[PDB]
Amino acid sequence: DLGSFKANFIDSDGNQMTDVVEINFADATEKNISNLLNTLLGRDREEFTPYRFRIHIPGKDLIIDQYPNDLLSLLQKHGVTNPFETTITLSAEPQAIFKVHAVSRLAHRIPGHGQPILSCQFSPVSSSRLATGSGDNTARIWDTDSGTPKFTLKGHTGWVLGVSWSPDGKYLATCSMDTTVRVWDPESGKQVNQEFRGHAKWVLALAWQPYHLWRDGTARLASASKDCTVRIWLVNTGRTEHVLSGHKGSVSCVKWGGTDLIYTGSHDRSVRVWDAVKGTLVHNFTAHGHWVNHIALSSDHVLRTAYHDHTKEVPGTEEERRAKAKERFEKAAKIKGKVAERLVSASDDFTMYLWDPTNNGSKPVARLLGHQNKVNHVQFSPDGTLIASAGWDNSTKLWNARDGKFIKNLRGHVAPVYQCAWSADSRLVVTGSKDCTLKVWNVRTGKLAMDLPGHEDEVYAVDWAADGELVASGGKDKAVRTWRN
Repeated sequence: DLGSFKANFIDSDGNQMTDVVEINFADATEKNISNLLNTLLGRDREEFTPYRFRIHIPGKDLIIDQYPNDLLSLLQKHGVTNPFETTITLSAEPQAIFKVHAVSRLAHRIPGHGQPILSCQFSPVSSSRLATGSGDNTARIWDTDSGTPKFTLKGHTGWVLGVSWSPDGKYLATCSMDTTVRVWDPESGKQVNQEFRGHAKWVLALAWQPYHLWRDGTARLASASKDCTVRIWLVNTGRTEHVLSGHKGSVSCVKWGGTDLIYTGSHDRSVRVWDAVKGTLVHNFTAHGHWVNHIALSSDHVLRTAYHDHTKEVPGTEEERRAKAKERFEKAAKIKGKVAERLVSASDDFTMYLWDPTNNGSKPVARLLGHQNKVNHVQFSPDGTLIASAGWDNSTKLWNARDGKFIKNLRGHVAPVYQCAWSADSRLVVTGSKDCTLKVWNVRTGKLAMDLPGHEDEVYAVDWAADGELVASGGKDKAVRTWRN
C-alpha cells in the first residue's frame, strides 16, 4: 500500500548506528521504528532500549524533536517532493527504561522548623527519608512514609545553608553561616565527631566526592566558602587535605565530578576546574561578566546516588558497590565513547555558559542568552541531554545540553522561580516559586502537567527523589511539604 523509505539511524554524536535499512511508511510509528532499531542492534527481547527519534527533514536544516502521528504527511508538509526515494536521517535518543509519574497532590505537610527552610534533599537510597536545612540553625531528617519528624540535628550556631547526602546515603553533611561543616548520621541523628573547622567565613556549598573515587578508607567532602576558598576534608578524621586557593571572591558553588575534578564558581566572576587529587588549578574560565552563583554538571544526578538506581538492587560488597557506581557514571558521562562531563554556569547578568573542559578547554561550547533577570538555579537532566534554568523572570527555560541552543519556555509561575528539579527519567521537571506554588512540567511537550498550590509562603527549595516517588519543598512558611502521585 503506502510506500517505503531508507532510514539512516545516527546517535546523539551524529554517528551511524546501523547500516541503512528500508522501512514501510505504513509501519513507521516511533514504537515500531524503536523496536526495529533495537532488533538491528542485536539487543535481547527483554533488554530493549526505548528510542525516540528526531527527524531530519530532507532538503532543509530543520530537526523535528516531536515524532509525528503520520511520518509521510510530516514529510509532505515540509515539501519533501519524493518521500519514497529519499534517505531519511533519524537521530536516536535513548529513553529511560522506567517511568516517573508526575506528582499530583500533597502527601504531607510537616511542621517543625522555627525559621525558613533554605535547603532540602531526599536520601539517594529512597524517598522514605528527607533532609532539610533551616534559618533556625538546624537540619532535620523527616520520615516521609508517615509524614513525621525523625531527627533534629542541632549544633550549628548560624543558618544551615545547605544539606547534602553522601552518595551512598550513609552520611548527611551540612554547611553553615557559622563557618563550619558538620557531618551527621541520618539513621541515628547523631553528629559524626566534631565540627569541621577551618573556613574563615560562611560556608556556602558542599560537594561529596563520588563514591567510586573514595580512597584511604574515607569519604572526602568539598566545601565552598565566602572566604574565597574550597576545602577538601577527609571525613573520617576531619583533616583538611587541600585548600583550593586562588579565587578572588566568594566561592558560591562547588561540584565534584566523576574523574576527580572539582568545579567552582565565584563572585570574582570566574569558573574554575581543579585536580582534586593534587589540589591544583587546571582551568580558569573568565567569560562571565558578573558574579557566578550557580554551576551544574551533566553527571550530577548519576553521581548523586552512587550505586543506587531504579532497580533497588544494592550490591553485596565494597568492590561491587564501587564498580556499579563507576559503571553508572561512565555510561552516563561518555560522549563519543570518551568520558566527558559538561558544566553549565550562571552569573548575575542573566547569562549562562556551557563548558566541555575535556574537548574545549576554556573555549565555551555556547553562551545561553534569554533570561530577563537572574538565574536562581540550573540543572542538567539526568541523561545529560537538556538543561533547565530557573529564573527570577518567572520562567524556567529548557536548553539543548549538547550545543546550548534555547529550546522552550516553561511559562506559568507569576513570581520568581527559585529552584527546579528533574525527575529521574529526564521526562519531567518540578519548579518552586516565590508565588508559593510548585509546578510540574512536561519537558517533551513544554506544557504544565500539574499545578501544586499549598504553601502559605514563598518556596525556596525543591527536590525530586531519585526513586521518583516523592517531591519535597520548603521555604518561608517553615513547614516541609511532600508531594505524591
